[PDB]
Amino acid sequence: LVCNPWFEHVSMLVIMLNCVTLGMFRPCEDVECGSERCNILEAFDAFIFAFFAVEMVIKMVALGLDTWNRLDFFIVVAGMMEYSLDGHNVSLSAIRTVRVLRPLRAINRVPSMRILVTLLLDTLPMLGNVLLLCFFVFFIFGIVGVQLWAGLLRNRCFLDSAFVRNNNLTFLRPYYQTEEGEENPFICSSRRDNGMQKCSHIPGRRINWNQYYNVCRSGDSNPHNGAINFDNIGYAWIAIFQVITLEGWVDIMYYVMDAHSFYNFIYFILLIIVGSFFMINLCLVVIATQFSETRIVDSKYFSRGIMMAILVNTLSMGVEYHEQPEELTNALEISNIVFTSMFALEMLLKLLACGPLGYIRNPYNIFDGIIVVISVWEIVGQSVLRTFRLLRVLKLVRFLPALRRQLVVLVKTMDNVATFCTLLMLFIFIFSILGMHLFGCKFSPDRKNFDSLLWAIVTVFQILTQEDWNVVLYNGMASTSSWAALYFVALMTFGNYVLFNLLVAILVEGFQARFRVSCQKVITHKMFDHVVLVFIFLNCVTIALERPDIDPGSTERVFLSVSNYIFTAIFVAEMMVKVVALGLLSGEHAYLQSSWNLLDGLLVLVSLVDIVVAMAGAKILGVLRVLRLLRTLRPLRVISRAPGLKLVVETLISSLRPIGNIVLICCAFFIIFGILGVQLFKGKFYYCEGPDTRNISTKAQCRAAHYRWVRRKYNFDNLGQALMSLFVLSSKDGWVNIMYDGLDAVGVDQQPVQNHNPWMLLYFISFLLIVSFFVLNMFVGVVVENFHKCRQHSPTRRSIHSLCTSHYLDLFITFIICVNVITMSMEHYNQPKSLDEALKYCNYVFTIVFVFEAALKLVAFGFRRFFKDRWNQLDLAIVLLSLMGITLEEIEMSAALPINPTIIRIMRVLRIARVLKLLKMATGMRALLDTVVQALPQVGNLGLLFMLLFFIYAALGVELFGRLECSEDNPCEGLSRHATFSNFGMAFLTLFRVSTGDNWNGIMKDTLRECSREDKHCLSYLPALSPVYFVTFVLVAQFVLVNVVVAVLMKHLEES
Ligand SMILES: CCCCCCCCCCCCCCC(=O)OC[C@H](COP(=O)(O)OCCN)OC(=O)CCCCCCCCCCCCCC
Ligand SMILES: CC(C)CCC[C@@H](C)[C@H]1CC[C@H]2[C@@H]3CC=C4C[C@@H](OC(=O)CCC(=O)O)CC[C@]4(C)[C@H]3CC[C@]12C
Ligand SMILES: CC(C)CCC[C@@H](C)[C@H]1CC[C@H]2[C@@H]3CC=C4C[C@@H](OC(=O)CCC(=O)O)CC[C@]4(C)[C@H]3CC[C@]12C
Ligand SMILES: CC(C)CCC[C@@H](C)[C@H]1CC[C@H]2[C@@H]3CC=C4C[C@@H](OC(=O)CCC(=O)O)CC[C@]4(C)[C@H]3CC[C@]12C
Ligand SMILES: CC(C)CCC[C@@H](C)[C@H]1CC[C@H]2[C@@H]3CC=C4C[C@@H](OC(=O)CCC(=O)O)CC[C@]4(C)[C@H]3CC[C@]12C
Ligand SMILES: CC1(C)C[C@@H](CN2CCC(F)(CNC(=O)c3cc(Cl)cc(Cl)c3)CC2)CCO1
Ligand SMILES: [Ca+2]
Repeated sequence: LVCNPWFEHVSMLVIMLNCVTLGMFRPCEDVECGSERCNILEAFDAFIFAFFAVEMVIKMVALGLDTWNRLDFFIVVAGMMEYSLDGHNVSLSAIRTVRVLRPLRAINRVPSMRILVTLLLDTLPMLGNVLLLCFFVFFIFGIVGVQLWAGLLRNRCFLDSAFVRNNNLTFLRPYYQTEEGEENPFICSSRRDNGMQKCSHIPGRRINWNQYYNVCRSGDSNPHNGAINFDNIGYAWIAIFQVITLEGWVDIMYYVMDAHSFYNFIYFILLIIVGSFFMINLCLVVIATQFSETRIVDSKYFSRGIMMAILVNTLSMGVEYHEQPEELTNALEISNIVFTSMFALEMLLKLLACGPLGYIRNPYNIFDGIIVVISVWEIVGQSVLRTFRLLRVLKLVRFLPALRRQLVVLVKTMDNVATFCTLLMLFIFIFSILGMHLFGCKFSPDRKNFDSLLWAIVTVFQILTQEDWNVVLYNGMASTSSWAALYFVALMTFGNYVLFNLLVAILVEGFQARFRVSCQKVITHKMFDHVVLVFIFLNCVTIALERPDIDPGSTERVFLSVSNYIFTAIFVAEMMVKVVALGLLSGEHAYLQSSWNLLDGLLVLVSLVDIVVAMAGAKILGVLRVLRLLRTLRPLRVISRAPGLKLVVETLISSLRPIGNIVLICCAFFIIFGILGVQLFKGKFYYCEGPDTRNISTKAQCRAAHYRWVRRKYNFDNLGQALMSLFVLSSKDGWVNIMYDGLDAVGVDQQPVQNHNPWMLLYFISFLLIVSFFVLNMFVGVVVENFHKCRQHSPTRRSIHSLCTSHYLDLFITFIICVNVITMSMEHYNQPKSLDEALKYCNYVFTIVFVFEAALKLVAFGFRRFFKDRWNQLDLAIVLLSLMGITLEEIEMSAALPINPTIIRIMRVLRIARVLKLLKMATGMRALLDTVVQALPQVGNLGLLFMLLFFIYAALGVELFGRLECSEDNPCEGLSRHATFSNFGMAFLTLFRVSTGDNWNGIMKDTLRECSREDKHCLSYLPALSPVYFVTFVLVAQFVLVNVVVAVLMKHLEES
């Protein structure tokens, strides 16, 4: 019975059968239970429970009263409750949700999965230190947010009560709401605040009703059907968690910038650094560390000739585009006819030399033979085989030993990744059917729905890639309850911050296992570099003051122009003195013998050319524009003057060498999938734009209805457009909307139809999985190489003294603060007056208790001894600080009111410093933080290079996208009043959003759209420079952040 191993196979067979039974559930066709298909299924479910209820009885009898056995018991008891409770209509369907745990039974049956899970479960206990840091981040930022912005997102511009009453009119809506309704609320700034958006910024009517919306008072709903708000700690954590995932964090920021103050970007800039970057990556570091702790034919010319033939044929395949001329199509087919014949000629020649048996011996020779038959088949069969022509690129593996070796390493990586992938599909499947039960037919139908297994699996994969996962959250919260946020918190936590970081650990562990003399003296002078470095810094200020809105006749413009001449002359002399002392190139130690000196040569050379063009009253405007762009690279001279920056830059360029092959393989997949996308999707990315297009089906009907026939910004018309779209897909920002366009594509001059071809999910989901795999071997490649580099390198006082030294006092304080932590989370918007008094009294008790602690501490140790320890100093600061906060509160109560209310609010917010006491107790957390501190010298310079990169691009963006405008005639999708390149200050903030990758594809869209005919000073080739601007910044920015993570990882490993 139980001894025989085949019994387990029988149990496994039933398990797989139970999984398919769950996957056939239809959310809102089986709830009625009136169909015959449901009737057979429920019987089929009942039969399966009988087996498992039977089996558990046999096993219990055989073995009597193993964690997995306990889980199996829990499923039986829970389902028995569901089964036995039948006949009671009170929450019968709700009890039906526990059956989603049945597939977990498969973990124990598969030995490989059981081992991996067991290893995973033994790594969790050491993640508590990271969890405590998560509590500090959420709790500190969760109360500061509530204290500042509690109830400020309800604000709306209302009509005056006297106005409506006296004039006896009630046709107007009570408060301004744009015609989209509550989906895009207009949040105003209260009179006592200084938010950016005021009720006087309301656009006029388009005699005027809008001008009478001139009262900003609290409304009756928060943004997104109440989902986004800070009215209490519960709703503040939903907002903070969404910011940590870097999805829609700007939208939350803009809401409080419009209502409270522009300087709220400080709150979100710190959160994205402390929480989104360091906290969410310290999880990766801890897991990875802990896992490690647990005759003519053979001629060279012939091979080169064949290699060239394949390469040229591949290039030809990528020259197709929409509206292709007929002659070009004919030429390509003739080219295909020739190339396949050439391979056929090679196919025959090799057969003769080695014979039929000899040719079969070579494995690559077998693959080539498979290609010739299909190539000839296509001609003789004269379109599905056309898509198979892309396989010819695989022939190049024969002649690339470096890539051939690399591909072998990646292929062998699948043996270790196979077990994990099986664990990810089970994880997704359980959450897919769980979602169906909760959000079944409740999303009234949105494309991101849980109405069926196919579209429930896709919506769970989309959430885990963090693309519009908040849009689903709002629908989930509104439909069922605000507590539905727990579904997304668990799905995003166990999936991205546990399972994904386990995959990286699997890979890492697998791999791991006379005048000239004067010049010579002046340049060699110690302070020469620092003197020059000061001039460069002053030159950065001049660059950062440039902006489009500078009036040419103003004094600022002349000042900027004059300084440019001064700095140009200064740096010419500095270059001139160096060359005289060292010589241009003739000498061995000549000036141009080092790249850094060469870099300064070009920067000086372009400056001289700029002067000449400026000297020239001629048609040279185009040249002046290019020069203005290259004059933003001047800050690059800082690297050679700072030894710390020079070393790190040379280190990053070194890290690119080990992963060079993977990059080349990654760039080869972009072209392969880019060419494939063009063939499938060229010319099909057009749609009819208008208020109502349910009738439109073709281009002509769109013109007849006086609507506009437009094209998607990200399409696959040609390999140029296909590569730009694939990069956006790979970045996982806006990747869903490109998928929707592919599914809806119908044909040339045809209106797309929703979910026309669901089979295209394979093209897009496959790309996002393959690319994520490569970009995971780049991170591992950097880590492994770094590890290689690192290895090679009085009686009344005595009782008081006993108490203070005793741990009793410390643990008592930890209890009081934990109570204070609870009390501080009691506050919410519009709390009852009784609560205000109760919380005020609770503050009194804490104040005196802390005061006694300081008094006892002073007596036990003495004034000089007590002040020595830094912890005691921290106590004194808060106790002194706490007294100041309470003192002002009582004066505010008192008749005198000289205290500005901002002071009282700031004091209340700053009283959260009491939580810092607990940091003393958490020895484990402190040691984790010490790891980052030990890594600061390496991470400090990488932060300097991050800011230098920001400065160059922030100043460059202003030059490029400075004059782009947003208007109802030319609407913008990513830019707004908050995200603009108008000046250096705003371009700096916009680039921070781009680095986080929040709707950065929307910003690029706004630069690709054609300018208005009437508008002037519009750069004709801007759509060509924009993709280069955003691609290079995204890749350069992400490479630096990866190295910061590797730097901390190494310090952790070498400390344990
Ligand atoms: C340490 C934190 C780390 C994880 C944080 C991740 C995000 C957690 C979000 C989960 C909680 C979701 C509930 C949010 C909430 O407050 O709303 C519930 C309720 C409103 O929903 P009704 O459908 O009842 O609407 C009633 C309309 N009149 O809000 C309330 O009115 C009070 C709910 C309790 C307040 C929150 C206290 C507990 C803390 C949050 C719970 C999650 C803990 C996360 C570990
Ligand atoms: C460690 C902490 C998180 C646990 C203990 C804190 C709770 C006891 C606090 C946190 C937030 C408080 C809530 C914040 C807001 C509200 C809504 C308020 O008004 C409503 O019920 C209307 C809600 C709506 O309209 O959305 C009633 C009190 C209540 C439930 C508060 C009751 C006390 C709560 C649950
Ligand atoms: C990268 C390797 C593997 C293959 C080489 C790719 C090229 C064949 C691609 C890259 C850029 C592509 C071009 C990008 C843009 C255009 C413009 C497009 O429209 C026009 O010619 C504009 C006409 C006008 O403006 O009046 C026609 C296709 C073409 C030439 C594309 C043809 C195919 C090109 C040359
Ligand atoms: C180390 C480097 C980066 C130098 C330090 C940065 C400064 C040069 C930046 C940061 C803040 C910037 C300022 C932020 C805000 C404004 C207002 C803004 O004014 C307008 O565009 C006009 C407004 C109006 O007319 O109402 C743009 C210029 C200015 C002074 C910016 C000029 C450049 C400043 C001083
Ligand atoms: C291989 C992976 C890592 C991506 C690398 C970056 C690409 C996404 C970039 C590099 C060059 C870019 C192309 C450079 C120039 C053009 C021409 C541009 O068309 C025009 O010039 C029309 C505007 C005009 O009239 O000036 C359309 C975008 C495109 C194909 C760009 C698309 C995005 C490209 C392929
Ligand atoms: C390795 C890197 C370059 C990426 C960084 C990972 N980092 C945090 C988790 C994150 F990947 C979210 N996870 C997904 O998006 C995801 C995507 C796929 Cl295809 C499947 C699934 Cl299950 C999840 C976002 C970025 C970690 C250190 O640096
Ligand atoms: Ca996004």
